Amino acid sequence: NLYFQSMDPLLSVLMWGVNHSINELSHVQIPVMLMPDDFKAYSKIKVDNHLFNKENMPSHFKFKEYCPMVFRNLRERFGIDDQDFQNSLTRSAPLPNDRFHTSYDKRYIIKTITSEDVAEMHNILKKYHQYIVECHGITLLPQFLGMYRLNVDGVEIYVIVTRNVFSHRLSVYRKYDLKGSTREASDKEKAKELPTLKDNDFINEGQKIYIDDNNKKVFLEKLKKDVEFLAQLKLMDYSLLVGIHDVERAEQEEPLAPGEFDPNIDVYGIKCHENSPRKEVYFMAIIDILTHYDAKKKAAHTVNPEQYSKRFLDFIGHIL
Ligand SMILES: CN(C)C/C=C/C(=O)Nc1ccc(C(=O)Nc2cccc(Nc3cc(-c4c[nH]c5ccccc45)ncn3)c2)cc1
Repeated sequence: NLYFQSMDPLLSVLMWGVNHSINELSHVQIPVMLMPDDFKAYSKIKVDNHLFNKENMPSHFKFKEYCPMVFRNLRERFGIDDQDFQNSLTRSAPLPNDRFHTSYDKRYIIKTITSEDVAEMHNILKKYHQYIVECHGITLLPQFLGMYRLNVDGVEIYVIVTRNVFSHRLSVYRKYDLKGSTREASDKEKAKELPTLKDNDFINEGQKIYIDDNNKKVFLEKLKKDVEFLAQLKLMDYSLLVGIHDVERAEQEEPLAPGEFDPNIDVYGIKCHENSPRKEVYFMAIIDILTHYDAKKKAAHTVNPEQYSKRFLDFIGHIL
């Protein structure tokens, strides 16, 4: 009984479009392998309703899905069933962060991107897909799950969907955006309830990350491979997003058990080691890897990707 209602018409078009894409794909054979043409494909749909469903949906809108075979294969390699994906994005409206949304069940992130971001996604997409194949989906890179263009009421936006780095169930009381460039959160920024700390806050507030030698060695090797892939694509300015769940604070502040998570859903979680001074769960992965060339060149009004990756790896290596 979904109607795709929301106060925001763009969200309705997004919900209707994801519903439509996934149902369309159920009428398209799963190929043995992706072929080059699948990486320049799209589907466009233009809808003009007259005096029909005039309360749930805008009457005039356009929905375009980029490379739908590829994003279907990607979801599959990331362990995501299309019907579940469909349910997560349509059973109830995505929630704003208060320009990014989460699905109502907190599984996926929905971000508005620019058209140069869409062009850069297409430039790295074959290489990205091959890398996901070769690492069997085990990576700290963002998991790109679908990419769309929406048009309603004379407004056009591009959006991309990725897996949430944070738990869909375990709450996060402290997050950092770490780069190795330094980077301090504003006084305004620390006024929020859920501020995004940065490199210098991580150091100055004495933050420790209590994971055992094995988990740390496994994470750093994954990180080094992922960041070397980014350096070859000449990408930079990405961050490590670090979310900390405090078990004891989650309990005092309100069928899986205390501090436990499903590593098949919250794929970035790492438990603290048995002798940590505080019971904690960490969620860590790489975010925001696209260049944003023109957005940043009009923002102004040097470090290369090789250098960037090495500062990055050295900083993360030092704080784990
Ligand atoms: C306890 N009490 C409150 C009751 C609980 C209520 C409750 O359950 N609500 C709730 C819970 C969790 C949240 C939440 O999880 N918030 C959050 C905040 C910052 C970052 C991220 N993750 C991200 C970001 C990006 C990302 C960055 N930049 C990008 C550029 C392009 C593409 C993607 C990206 N990617 C992947 N994960 C998630 C929101 C609401």
